[PDB]
Amino acid sequence: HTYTNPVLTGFHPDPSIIRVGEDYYMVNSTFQYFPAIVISHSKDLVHWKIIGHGITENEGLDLSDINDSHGIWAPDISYHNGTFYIFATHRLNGPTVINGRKLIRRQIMIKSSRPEGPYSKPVFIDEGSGIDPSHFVDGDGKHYMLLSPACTLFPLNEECTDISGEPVQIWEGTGRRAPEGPHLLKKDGYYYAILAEGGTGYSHSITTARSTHLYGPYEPCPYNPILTQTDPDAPIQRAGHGKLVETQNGEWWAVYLCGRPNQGSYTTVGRETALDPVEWTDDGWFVINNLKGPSLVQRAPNLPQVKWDEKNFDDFDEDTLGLDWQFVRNPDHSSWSLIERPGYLRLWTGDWDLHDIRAKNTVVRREKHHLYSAGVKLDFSPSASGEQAGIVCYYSTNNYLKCCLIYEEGLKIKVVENRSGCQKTLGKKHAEAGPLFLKAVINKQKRDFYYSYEGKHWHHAGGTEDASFLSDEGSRDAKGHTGTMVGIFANNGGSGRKAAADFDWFRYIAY
Amino acid sequence: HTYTNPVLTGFHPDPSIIRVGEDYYMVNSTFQYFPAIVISHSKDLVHWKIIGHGITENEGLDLSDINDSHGIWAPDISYHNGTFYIFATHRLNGPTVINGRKLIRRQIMIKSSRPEGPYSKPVFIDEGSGIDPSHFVDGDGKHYMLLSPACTLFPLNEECTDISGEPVQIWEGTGRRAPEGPHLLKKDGYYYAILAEGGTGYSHSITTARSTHLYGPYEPCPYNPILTQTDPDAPIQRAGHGKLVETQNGEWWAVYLCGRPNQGSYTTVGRETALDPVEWTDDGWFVINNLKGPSLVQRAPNLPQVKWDEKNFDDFDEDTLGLDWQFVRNPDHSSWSLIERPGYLRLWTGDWDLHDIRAKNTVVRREKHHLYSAGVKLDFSPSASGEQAGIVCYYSTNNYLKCCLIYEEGLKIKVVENRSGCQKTLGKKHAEAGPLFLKAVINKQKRDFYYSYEGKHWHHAGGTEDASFLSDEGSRDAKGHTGTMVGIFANNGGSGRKAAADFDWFRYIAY
Ligand SMILES: [Ca+2]
Ligand SMILES: [Ca+2]
Repeated sequence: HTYTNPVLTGFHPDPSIIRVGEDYYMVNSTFQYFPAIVISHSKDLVHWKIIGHGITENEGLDLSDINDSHGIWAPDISYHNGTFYIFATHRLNGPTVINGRKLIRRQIMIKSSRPEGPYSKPVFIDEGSGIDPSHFVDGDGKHYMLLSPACTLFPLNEECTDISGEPVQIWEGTGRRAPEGPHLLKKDGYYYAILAEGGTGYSHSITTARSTHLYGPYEPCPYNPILTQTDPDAPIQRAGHGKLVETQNGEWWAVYLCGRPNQGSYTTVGRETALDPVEWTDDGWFVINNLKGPSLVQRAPNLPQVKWDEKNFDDFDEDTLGLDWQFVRNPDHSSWSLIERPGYLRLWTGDWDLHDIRAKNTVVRREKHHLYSAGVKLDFSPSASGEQAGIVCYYSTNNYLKCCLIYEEGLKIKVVENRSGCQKTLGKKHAEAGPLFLKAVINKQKRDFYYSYEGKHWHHAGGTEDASFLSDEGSRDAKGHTGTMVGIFANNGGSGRKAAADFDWFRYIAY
Repeated sequence: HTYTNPVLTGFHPDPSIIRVGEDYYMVNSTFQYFPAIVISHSKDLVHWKIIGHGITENEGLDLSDINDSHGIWAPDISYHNGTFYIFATHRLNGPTVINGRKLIRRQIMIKSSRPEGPYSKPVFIDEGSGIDPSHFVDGDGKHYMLLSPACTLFPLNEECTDISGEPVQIWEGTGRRAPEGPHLLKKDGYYYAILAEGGTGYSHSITTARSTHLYGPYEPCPYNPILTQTDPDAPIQRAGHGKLVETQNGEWWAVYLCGRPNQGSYTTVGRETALDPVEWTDDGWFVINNLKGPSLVQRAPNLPQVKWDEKNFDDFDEDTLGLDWQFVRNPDHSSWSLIERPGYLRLWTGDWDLHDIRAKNTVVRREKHHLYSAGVKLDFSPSASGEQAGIVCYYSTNNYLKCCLIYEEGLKIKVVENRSGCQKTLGKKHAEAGPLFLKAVINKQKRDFYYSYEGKHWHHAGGTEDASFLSDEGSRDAKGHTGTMVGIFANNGGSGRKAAADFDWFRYIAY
């Protein structure tokens, strides 16, 4: 067959991939979202499903105070001698001292005998000089950590628990700001160093070097940049941060991150993971997509195609929270449940609105399309001012768009946008009592909400004609590194009473 | 379970129903659409599927010159002694003479041993004094035809081939304009006459009478009207034109026609078929829904629920045209094919645009939602000015909204509305060559079109913020008796060349 990029749509930055046997595994940055480090599985490199996460509170890292687009980012997954290694960076809210150590970020090492975990408790490697750690072992079994700026090589104990001395930069890069995303690869004696250069913005690219020996000297590639988007009209932009993988059939493919401009320079869905083949030259270099840049349509890998259960309808009947959901920061396990009313996902109304960092139990899944629908059946009965629950299209504390059943001098269905820190009520209609149907209709940059009492007749509650603020660039946040999510929420305002909001099902329709 | 009205959504006026054993069959008017008289099947009175039609050109009636909302309307289906009888009215374009007979409409009688046909060739009964013919047999096996005004009883030969004399009005009605849709029913000695009164507009209602003897006198019902919509804010309006049916379990239900106002007094989808129970009183009358009017949510019939293959995706792989499609008037079998490229529905570009009555091979299915998506993959290569093919949201020759790939100084994707006879180009964008993806996005009264080259990245071609003209009332046609359809088309303009437009699939998504 053929496939269309990106293969893993939705909020999926900083891809990293390994092949073990017939299986392929991917990790993506998650920032303030919990659980941390989303782990995905594929058999054909085209169709991916989420299979778990790296840090799941059993190994207790806490994000309840982490700022937007801070926290766990840029993971690398690797496999050596029956152990899966995930190295990642925890970006701090700001300068923080840990052992006479002015640090703004820390490296994390978790490991497990299985790709989906449970991984070990995060071991910190407090080397705050760079970002995008990647794991590399050499033919002699010595473990190394690559960090930015460019390729700085860190030896590791066996162990991978701490640096065993001497940092050294094996490749400086070409030029261009933010030489990062370092990756090494040993192929036929040579050591291939991979970089991301130009910044994660629209000048993003992939540049590589090569050396006979691990510690250099490395010569630049004559095809640099081996991957970039030079066509500003192409629907896929900001291509970079790649990693190579070789299939069981001898093919070579590269996953990388990319953005889909949504009617302008707005990556509403966030950075996604794209796919493209790797072709080897006769002078010992590799190139992505024959230097043609990101492909829109592409010959699919020579692997048996395996498509997954999308799980776009969640009836909340299984005892386990489905792996496509994410919590904004750590859950409040006292105020959410799938067991207090089986068949329903119960959210007790928290004490904080979505614009606060302390809001809890916002449950959201990724938007994978610019044209989609999101629906919910809700059993909710707000009794006092401020008590509310419903659907939200969420980017960050300063940028969301919510629709909720609320008590505000009687039952009301209310549409509220938070646009770059500015709250505005887009609509408010009288609400009758009883189970309620809410539908979020997303049409490119136009997004509206509809309420219903039987799922058959819909009424417009309110909407916006400009949802550009639900994007990386439109959010105007100091760091727009995530992506817009759609999901459910509940808070009291307001009146610190625990009112139960029972969501019978969630429904996602790409139309 | 429960169900929500209308049960048979989309263009389905003048319902008529019979039970035979465990099966239930419905017929609806089709006007200028071919084939004529859409026959539907249900096992639970809630879920219906189209199983065929009454007049399929093998019994040759021709609609190529019939005007909008003229032609075959108001069918009645009945079952006596192993024969299914469909009586219907053919409304003519205007006064026409047939045997020294100034007639504007004619009654039609077809019959078959099977509900889906093939039925006999239409036998005309040229009694142009009324509308809405219904078939009634008495305990003595004598066949009768009921016609408007009100209940006028016509005896029939055995035979049902012609009136056997003496017309007589058994019930005059109550009052209110257009007393029509006559129906008789014999239940415990009594003869129950059913009427539709108030006009098919918003004063529509169901009124009944009763007599000890077939020819009267009939006494009015003290609960009249037994069914109407008096709440102008209810999402279901214009309720009337009903018929009764009794289940195998002894329950009684009534199907009737109704409209769904779509943000105002606009029945965009056309009149549909609704369902509601019938309750019997102790003074020998029956009432629909306990005189509570059309129900939004209702207890479902005491029948095993059987839901059908929706067939919302048509890959055009089967050799037979799916029964959910309709032709605007008679097909041009020389210029359409499922066999000239199997897997594709081929439409050769006709010589006439959709605004002409002579346009042929417009293939459309019913809109069943105010929020839906309609997509098409198209292989088309227009070479000269005017050659075009794509998606159309179609109501009538004066009211449609089309989106097509067209040659107009190069390949262009064009959006054109016909609004009450006024053509306007809503958008025009340069088109690249090759297979094309078109998507019609319908959001209440806002409707837009998107084109794509790989199905992954969509671009806005054009749209309207006011599609009220795609309705019965908004169309401003002298008769708005149908409903908006979505489908495919192709014409040369234009340059009378047969350019092949190959539609690989059609996709309907209620979001
Ligand atoms: Ca459930
Ligand atoms: Ca096909």
